[PDB]
Amino acid sequence: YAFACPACPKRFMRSDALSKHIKTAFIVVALG
Repeated sequence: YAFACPACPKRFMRSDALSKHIKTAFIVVALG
């Protein structure tokens, strides 16, 4: 399927290790 199989691959974590804080500067929509 395509709605849980992935979720958090080893490729996304890359664009995720700089899009949960650098995309802002706080704790509300940064981390998650």
